[PDB]
Order: sequence, then structure tokens, then C-alpha cells
Amino acid sequence: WKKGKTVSIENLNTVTDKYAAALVPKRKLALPVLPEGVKKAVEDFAASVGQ
Amino acid sequence: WKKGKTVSIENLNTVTDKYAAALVPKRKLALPVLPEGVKKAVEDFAASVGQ
Repeated sequence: WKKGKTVSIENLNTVTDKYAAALVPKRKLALPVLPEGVKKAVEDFAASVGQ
Repeated sequence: WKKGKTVSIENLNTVTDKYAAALVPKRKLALPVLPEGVKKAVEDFAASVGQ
């Protein structure tokens, strides 16, 4: 913020991003989330062998 | 084979294909062979989550 200026939505969002970065724990578990591209690729192969 | 003709390698191969078709059992197990494209796609995702 500047005495003569006017704050923009972009600066407000980048500051909000730093707040969300603090919510991220310094150490976290690498819990694997199955991607849809991988999920369906496996399902297609399983259906190819009739399973 | 024809009295005036001469057999070609293509006809001999198509006849050999029928012999190999007889080796295929009428009923068989759908044993799934993991494709390289699927094998590496899974390995890439596992390495992406650090595993």
C-alpha cells in the first residue's frame, strides 16, 4: 500500500498465497493420489484381458 | 500348387499360419502380460511421489 497509490487485486492475492504457504506443513506425508490418467489406463488394460 | 504354375512364398506362409492357428488351444487362460507402456507409466508415477 502506498499513500498516493491504490492496491490492486493481484497484490492482495499474492499476499494471500503466502498465508496458504504457511498452512503447508514443513514436513508432510507423500500420500499418493491416483491420477485419473493412470487410473483409467490400468482399467483399460484390465478390461483388455477381460477382467 | 498348379500343374503349370509355381508356388510363391506368400502362399506357403499363409498355409503355415493355419498350422500355428491349430496350436492355439480352443480354450486358454487370459494370463495378463504387463505392457511396457503401462509398466513404465506406473513406475513414473511412483517416482513422482518419491517411492
